[PDB]
Amino acid sequence: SSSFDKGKYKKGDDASYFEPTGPYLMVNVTGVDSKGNELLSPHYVEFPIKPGTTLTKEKIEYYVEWALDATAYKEFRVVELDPSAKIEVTYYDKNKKKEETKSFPITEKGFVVPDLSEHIKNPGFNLITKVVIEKK
Repeated sequence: SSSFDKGKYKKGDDASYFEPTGPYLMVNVTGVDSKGNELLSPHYVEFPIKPGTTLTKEKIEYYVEWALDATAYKEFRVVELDPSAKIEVTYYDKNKKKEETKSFPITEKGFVVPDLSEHIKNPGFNLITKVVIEKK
């Protein structure tokens, strides 16, 4: 209908925390009414990371839209999408760097997905955008 048909599945690979396990790239939305009354929870679609895609507003806007549409796409139209989209990459190296939810926003024509520094195995790139959904 609108709010998925998997529900926080992330393909099976639920690498929450506990040591450097393995990376992921989790593509959904914080789909709210307008303010923050969550119609649908994210974390149902997830792809294994392959750096190359242009990590910018252009390919964040429609990218998350295609992910949720590849689950529902029945009652979904969108009033508006927020320009200040965000990526909450969380890197769980319990050795040196440690859990840091780096909630960087976005730029129009910034940059491609960068390399994972040195002191980390498992970045948790959370491609999650707050949007104002129209449920048709």
